[PDB]
Amino acid sequence: RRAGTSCANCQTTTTTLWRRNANGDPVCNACGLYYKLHNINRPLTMKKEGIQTRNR
Amino acid sequence: RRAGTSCANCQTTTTTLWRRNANGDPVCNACGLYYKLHNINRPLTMKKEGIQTRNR
DNA sequence: TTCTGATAAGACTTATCTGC
DNA sequence: AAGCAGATAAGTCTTATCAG
Ligand SMILES: [Zn+2]
Ligand SMILES: [Zn+2]
Repeated sequence: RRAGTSCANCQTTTTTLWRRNANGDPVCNACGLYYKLHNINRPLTMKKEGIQTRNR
Repeated sequence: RRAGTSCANCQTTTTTLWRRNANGDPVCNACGLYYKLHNINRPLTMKKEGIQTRNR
C-alpha cells in the first residue's frame, strides 16, 4: 500500500508490489503485469476484490 | 457450427456446443457457462480468437 | 526503499463428457 | 441422430513472489 497512490488502471489501492505504466504512473502489480504481456490496459472487469496468498 | 446463429454475447460463431441464455437466445459454450457461474454476461474483452483442444 | 524482470502457484475459464 | 443443461476436469492465464 501507500498514501496518495491509486492504481492508474484498476484503481485499487492495495497491491503487494507497485509498478509503473509506460508513462511513469503508478499501477498495482496485477495491472503493471497484465499490460507488459498484453500491451493493452488491464480490462478492469477482472478486477478482483481481495488478494490471494500463495505458496512455494 | 450452425447456419443463422451467432453468440448473443461474444458474437462468435464457432463454439463446440451451443447453450441458451436465460432468454432462450443462443450463446457459445464459453458464454453460456460464464453466465451460469457469474450470473452476469461474459466480459467480451476476454473473447478469444480460436478454440483450444483438450485431453483426458 | 522502489521498481523491472523472470518464475512459477493455482485460480478461473471453458472444453469435454454425460444424462435428458 | 440432435439440441441442451449440469458436472467434472485441463491447461490457459493471472498475478502473487522471488531476485537484481
Ligand atoms: Zn490495477
Ligand atoms: Zn459468447
